[PDB]
Amino acid sequence: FLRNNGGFERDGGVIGFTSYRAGESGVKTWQGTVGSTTSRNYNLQFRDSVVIYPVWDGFDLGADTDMNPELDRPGDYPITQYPLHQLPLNHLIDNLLVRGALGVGFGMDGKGMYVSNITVEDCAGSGAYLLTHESVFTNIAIIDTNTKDFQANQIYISGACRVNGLRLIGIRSTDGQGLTIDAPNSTVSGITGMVDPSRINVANLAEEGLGNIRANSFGYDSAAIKLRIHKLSKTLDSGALYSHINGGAGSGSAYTQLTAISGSTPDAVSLKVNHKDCRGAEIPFVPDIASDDFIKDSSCFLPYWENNSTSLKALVKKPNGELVRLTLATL
Amino acid sequence: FLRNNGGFERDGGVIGFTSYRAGESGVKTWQGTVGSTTSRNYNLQFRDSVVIYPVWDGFDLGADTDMNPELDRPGDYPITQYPLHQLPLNHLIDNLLVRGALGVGFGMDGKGMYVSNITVEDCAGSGAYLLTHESVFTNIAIIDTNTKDFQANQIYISGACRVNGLRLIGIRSTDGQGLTIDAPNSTVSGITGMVDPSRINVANLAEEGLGNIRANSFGYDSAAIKLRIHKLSKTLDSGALYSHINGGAGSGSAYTQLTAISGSTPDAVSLKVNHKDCRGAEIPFVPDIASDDFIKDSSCFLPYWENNSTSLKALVKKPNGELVRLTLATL
Repeated sequence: FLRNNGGFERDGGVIGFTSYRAGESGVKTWQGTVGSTTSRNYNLQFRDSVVIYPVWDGFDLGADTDMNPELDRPGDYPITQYPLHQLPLNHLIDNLLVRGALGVGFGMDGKGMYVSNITVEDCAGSGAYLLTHESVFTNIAIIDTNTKDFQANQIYISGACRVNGLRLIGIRSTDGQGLTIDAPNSTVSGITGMVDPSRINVANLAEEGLGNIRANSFGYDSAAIKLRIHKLSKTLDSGALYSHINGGAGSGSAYTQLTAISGSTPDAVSLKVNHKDCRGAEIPFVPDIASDDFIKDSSCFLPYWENNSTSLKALVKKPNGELVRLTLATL
Repeated sequence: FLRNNGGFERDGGVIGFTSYRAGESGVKTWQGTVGSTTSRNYNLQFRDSVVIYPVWDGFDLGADTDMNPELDRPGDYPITQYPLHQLPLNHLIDNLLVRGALGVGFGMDGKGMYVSNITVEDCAGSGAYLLTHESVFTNIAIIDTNTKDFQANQIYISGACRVNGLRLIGIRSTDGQGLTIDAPNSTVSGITGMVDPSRINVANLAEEGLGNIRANSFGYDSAAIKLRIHKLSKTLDSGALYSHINGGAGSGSAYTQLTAISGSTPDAVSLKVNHKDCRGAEIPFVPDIASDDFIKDSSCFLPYWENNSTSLKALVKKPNGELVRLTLATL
């Protein structure tokens, strides 16, 4: 479509399509200002369209090129009103499919756009790239893409875009690993799959709506709900609840660890209960004399070891907030 | 559809359709008995249908709404046989898209209904008001609905329904009561989005399908997994597991603390592990003399403070089940 406005109705579009081996794109709404007039499209309905094996983009639902158009866009909202790669088109997008693409499978720009049910798979190059800023998306699936490893993304967002539901990873993807998702400025939720936390780079990731947590071990002999901060490192946990079986499996006895990472070695400091079926608490202590900056908690005591006296002592921070050293254990 | 029964064949329906500005509902099965004879519809197939900008619902798939609250319902089963908002309509419901609704975008009633793949986005009013009872709603995306706050929530369920998967939180979210989902009689599992627990009012919220999982934090200097009971208080935790970085980020050492609520003030009493790189556990104690109702666990000991002695003393409940007060540490 070249310079089509479906107006109020949203009349015009394509429902049902297949394209094989386009030299450009199978389904396109053209971008930039062509000549002194606009080629940009508005208000079109796109459902059940398919473009397989494109040389470049499979789908282009954009309206703005990488280079800026002439100022105060003709026939459209100005460049001042909406910066580059922002301008509402109000296209409706559902049920797209791409297989095998040398180029990208999917790409668009705009602001105020609403997108659902995008599927791209199998791809030699990228599954997805976006130019979008401040757009909404749902239910994106990028599987297997970059088989022959020709870009290092599989999905990219440049925006502040808010997205829910992302499922990833074929048999073998990413580039040899180098971010499935690079979108450091976008808030994305619903990221799940066999994707690694070192394949994820986003601005914020959380999913706090989930109920009571239950973890099931399959392919593992340990059960954990790990906590990881990615400013700490994306390969180092910041804490975890570990449960490891004492003795062989089926014993019915296991120890639960409340752990904190130290020195970049996980389970360096562990508070264990029922450790090797003791039925007691194995509590760590400082291997050297306790410092005054190792305790900040009123009405708590930090046990420490004194090698010199061969006795376990406690640095007690009272509810008075003052420090006093007591002898905790001596034979 | 006025008085259409597709029978066991499931004939009739709407497939491959786009509707714009209906003064009632774009695709509508008429509610209850209208006219001398029934207008209620059974066994119709709705797939790949789009309703853009309906005044009310885009898909009104009910048939038992506001008509005949009395003992007999004409051309239909009595209200004694099936309560109001319950009928075995058995419509085939998959792949439906609603956008632009001024009011509620989706509504239906019935029992034994199985609903899948419903995406309602960019609506001025609510995404769904579900008058269904004993119906299953699978793969539901309610994103950026109730953005003018006519209603009080993005999605409402009056009855008890089973919702497997949900996606909440768009680029804007509700503030008409600030409840993202108010559906206090429905049991919802798998809520996706960064929606706060206090903004979720549901009958039962639990997960039992998740495996061994890792929590990922981005844009946060802490990873928090919080344990919250909303009978206790909606906005206050009953316990939480925090992991905060020791010193600056990238250290590779982070202290994990286990917190509990006391006095209605969260993180009042905590047990810290690896507190400021000490590799020892902080053991809290009672700021006053321990009570004999505080500890009731055989083979456990509760430390307590006595100010005049300036010495730790621990009330020990022996494995004999008898209490003895021994001095834990001496000055």
